[PDB]
Amino acid sequence: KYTYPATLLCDFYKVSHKEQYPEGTELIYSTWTPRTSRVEDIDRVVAFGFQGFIKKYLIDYFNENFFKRPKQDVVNEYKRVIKHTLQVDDPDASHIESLHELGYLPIKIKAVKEGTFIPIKVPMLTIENTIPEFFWITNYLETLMSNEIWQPTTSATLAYEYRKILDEYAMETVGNKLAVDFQGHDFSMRGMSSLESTKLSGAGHLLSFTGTDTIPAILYHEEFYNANIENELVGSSIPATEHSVMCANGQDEYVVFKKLITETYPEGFVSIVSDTWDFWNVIDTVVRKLKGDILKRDGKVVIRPDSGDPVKIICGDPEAKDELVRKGLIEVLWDIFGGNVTDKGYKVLDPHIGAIYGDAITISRCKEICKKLAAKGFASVNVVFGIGSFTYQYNTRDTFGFAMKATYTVVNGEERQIFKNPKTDSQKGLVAVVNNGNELSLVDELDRNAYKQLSNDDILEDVFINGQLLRNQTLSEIRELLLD
Amino acid sequence: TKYTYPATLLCDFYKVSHKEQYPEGTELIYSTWTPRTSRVEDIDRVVAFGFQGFIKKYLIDYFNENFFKRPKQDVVNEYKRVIKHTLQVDDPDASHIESLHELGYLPIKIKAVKEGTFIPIKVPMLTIENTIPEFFWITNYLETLMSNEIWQPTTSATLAYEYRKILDEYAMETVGNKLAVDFQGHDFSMRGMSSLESTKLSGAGHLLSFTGTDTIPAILYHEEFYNANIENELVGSSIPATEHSVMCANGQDEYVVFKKLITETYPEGFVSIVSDTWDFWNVIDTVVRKLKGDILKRDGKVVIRPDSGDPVKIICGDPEAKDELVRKGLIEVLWDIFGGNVTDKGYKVLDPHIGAIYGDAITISRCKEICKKLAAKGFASVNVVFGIGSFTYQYNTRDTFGFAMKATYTVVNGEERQIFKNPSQKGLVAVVNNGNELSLVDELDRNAYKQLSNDDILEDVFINGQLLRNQTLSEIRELLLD
Ligand SMILES: NC(=O)c1cccnc1
Ligand SMILES: NC(=O)c1cccnc1
Repeated sequence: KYTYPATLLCDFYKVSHKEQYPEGTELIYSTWTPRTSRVEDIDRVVAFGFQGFIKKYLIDYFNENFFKRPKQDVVNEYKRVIKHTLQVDDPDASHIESLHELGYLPIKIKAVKEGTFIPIKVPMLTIENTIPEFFWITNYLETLMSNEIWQPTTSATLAYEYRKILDEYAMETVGNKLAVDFQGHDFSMRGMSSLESTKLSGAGHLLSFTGTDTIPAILYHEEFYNANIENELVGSSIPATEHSVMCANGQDEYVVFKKLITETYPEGFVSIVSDTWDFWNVIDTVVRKLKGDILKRDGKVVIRPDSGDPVKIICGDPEAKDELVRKGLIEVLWDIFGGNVTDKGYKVLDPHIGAIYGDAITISRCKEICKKLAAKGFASVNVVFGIGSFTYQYNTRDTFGFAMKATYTVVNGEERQIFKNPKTDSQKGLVAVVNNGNELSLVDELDRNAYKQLSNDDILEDVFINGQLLRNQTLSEIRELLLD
Repeated sequence: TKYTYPATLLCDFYKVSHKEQYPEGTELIYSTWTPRTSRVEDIDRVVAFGFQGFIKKYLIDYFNENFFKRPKQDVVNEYKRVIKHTLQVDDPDASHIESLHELGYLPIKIKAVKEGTFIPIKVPMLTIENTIPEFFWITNYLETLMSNEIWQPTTSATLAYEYRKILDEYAMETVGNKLAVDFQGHDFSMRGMSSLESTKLSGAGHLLSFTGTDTIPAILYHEEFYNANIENELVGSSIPATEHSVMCANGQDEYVVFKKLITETYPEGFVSIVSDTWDFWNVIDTVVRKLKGDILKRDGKVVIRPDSGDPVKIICGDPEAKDELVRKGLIEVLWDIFGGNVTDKGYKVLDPHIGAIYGDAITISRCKEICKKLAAKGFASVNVVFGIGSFTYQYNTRDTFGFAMKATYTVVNGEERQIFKNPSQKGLVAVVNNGNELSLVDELDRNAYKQLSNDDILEDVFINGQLLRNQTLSEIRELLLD
């Protein structure tokens, strides 16, 4: 098998930095901070992902690929890469040798509880070396950790933006939040940039919702967050057709739909994409004609449109003159099947029929759909939203301004602050995050004495020290912390 | 733990339900991978890259190690557990998983253009189908993961090439050769990639066009899947470089810090020093200027790395500034101190003992603008190395080049049929050399397709567990640039 050395998962210049530090550098202490927000109406992030990164890479990857292997092997892989990529005849690997001899990562990582709302410009995590000789290790890990933990948090925040909307309109139209868990459904896996990013993003999505088509995300929560699908609802989905299946089955859409709902899935949920040729014809002449069969099933038939303006398809096009197009999918389905009326006067479809829209959904479009459904007396729970790769893939580390910055060093016993301040266009010292009334706040410019003085109010907790994981959060606990 | 993600569950959930929804007697499903549109200006072709890595890693390595070599009962149970407790089925059917395991290999056929080829928008570049009728369902099942894994390596490879394109033309125009270009596009993006795997795929795409990179895992990726060997070829290269935290740790007497770095820590070779920790222009005026003799005595090159301000103005100058150094820009000021040479085209190139690199807020547009404005001042484009970061490589979707996996062809009870929605590609597809361009041919039945096979530039890459094409990084670089 091909091994990527655990000592070279970084930018190239991280390798060179060790010899550049001042003589007698004994400690380097770095923080992980979302420094700004580039999503409207989002001023906090949902901290998530540190545990998965620590378990997969700092514990498992370093043990299996570095510490349990012979010293000569890891030394040689490192030296080979350095020699042939940095043009060094005899690279120094004595620090690698010494780390391997130590047998564990002399590292202290602290972090806020995953599931916590962290304000912009407030640090969520810190890392430091626990043995002076390995000061260089802190800087070394900055790249990989950044590379790994901005995506799960980012997705976690974006998903929550949906949940917050879906909760509120639910409370506004129904009076309870029972349907919201399934109202946000992850459709994004094919549009994520890699399977690993698929796992991290979908795992973020699953903090707020249980509906997903991203199987590896459910299994990710099993792998790193102590979930078990046999004992708790981690994630769930329903049988659903796709355009190629509908096309293969042919244009006698009544026969195809009837076979799908009475023979292939006579009970339970089933989602049928209905726009392969003529969506409104399927609604008018197929779904209507199958009304008795749909009502006779012990389950739900979910109608899935996949083209047009999602807002206008779901809520209606006011300027369209065909009655079905002007009414919209939800109103036409109510006209066919009816349903129930909430205590606040909003219509909920008969539970034998339902709708889902999983193309071109955005946070703004989700809010608009809920608002326009309420404007005509339909409850928000009548639509399931399919959230795609536009939400979960199309971000950067800068979408929430994440950066890992060294804020504190100890050099020959002297405590020192680190910060840049370019004239061509910040955190200092040890940091702490304290609960001040309603919100969390950053305290910086702290020496070791002042940092210890504040230890009882700091909400960052010991997560990983010298190879030992000290905090092991479950998915249920994180969901509890997020949604109370 | 040794947690195993089942090889049969790397997909969208509804892929699992599609098998029973196909018509009776479905014997073949055939799908294509096409970039349908371009959302990047001046780009109407993509660099085909990624298929070999996905095929080796997942279709060969992953499936053999985690599915075919394991006990049949174990894979069956791992499938049933997930389906039962996530699709709320009491007794899931796994007889097809059992049949696949008994078969012992993936009964699929994948064709793809050679990696490194330029594929125009709306031209397919990969197809997949099943080779045994019973396993018609395999094609559809594999669509998610394949799409998950191959849009990013191509996108990066395409975006990287755009930089190369600009850097090539300007080199040809201001130097007369492209020798310096390989190191002019330098990948800085790893910390901003969404995952280590995405880091690897994107950096490999970048390394198709450039040799300069700070993303070590990308170099090693080309070793793992594209037969590269850093002992015998230059896959990726980088140089010693400082960062802001180290500059702060060394203190504000930047004369002594720089002197130590360039005469003691790295007395020879390349060394990149980021110089804007407190005052970039002061560093240029009083540190680099005072160190000119020391810099010129080195058998090597000191590279100056600014990291803040308008990149175009820092590198090429700010015409409206009153300070002479700010007005001139870094390249001209360095020229004033160190001098240099004139190329065959009449453009100035810095003395090889000094250099410049800029790796913050670089875009394709800014790289072109920097080259253009440097040329307008008489300075060759090779005076600047461009650090390309995550804004280029990460801030994309599969929709940036409109990638889609579309079933286009099926065989049901021996009847050939075309698959397409009209709420497009129909039938079997081929890509042929049509004068000077590549053209899509579709609406082909099997007979016409076989007739055209010798002209199709799509080639057999994977069949029934057999790797049929094994391209090297050097071959792909040769196809792309030559
Ligand atoms: N289940 C679905 O309808 C689905 C899933 C993923 C992507 N698109 C649609
Ligand atoms: N070598 C560098 O200066 C560098 C690399 C990656 C990211 N940022 C800076």
